[PDB]
Amino acid sequence: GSPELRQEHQQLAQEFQQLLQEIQQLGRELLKGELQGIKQLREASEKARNPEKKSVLQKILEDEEKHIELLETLQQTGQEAQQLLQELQQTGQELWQLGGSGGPELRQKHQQLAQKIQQLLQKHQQLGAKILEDEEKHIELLETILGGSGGDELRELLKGELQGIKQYRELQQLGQKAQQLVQKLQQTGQKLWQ
Repeated sequence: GSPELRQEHQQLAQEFQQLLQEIQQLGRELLKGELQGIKQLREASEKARNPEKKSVLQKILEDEEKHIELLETLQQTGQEAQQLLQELQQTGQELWQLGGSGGPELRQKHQQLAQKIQQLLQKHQQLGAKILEDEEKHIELLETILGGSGGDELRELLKGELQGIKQYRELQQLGQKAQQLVQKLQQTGQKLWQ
């Protein structure tokens, strides 16, 4: 348990804390965008005359209703990761300051917390990945019905879906980074608290 290994590990914990905060902020921005989208989608649907267009907007609406539930779950998984990370950093602060009473139980608790965050980040990544595949399909479907009666509202929809997909792709990239960081947090923690 070198001092350099302690510094690397605890720094990784702080990098991971900051990354999870940036992921959680992005998640809140995506939910705001989903809620705005579904307003503009429910309107344009009721404003659609062509059944070829009403059909497409209705399929998208059903997916957006599911996306709100999936995003609630995604954000909650992120919040749970943030709570366990607070508890992990606490456990490590105790391990560094204690001796004797404050040994195996706490060392195990540290590695248990790291493993649970690793599981939560996999759930969080999978939820985001499923929503993204849907948004790709929505851009393709909106592109097919572009131009006509409601072309103004359809334009404003496609534009929100294009800004939204960039944010979902960013969330998945940041999640890839977070998974790599928590793998390294776990492995350095094992080396320290073995």
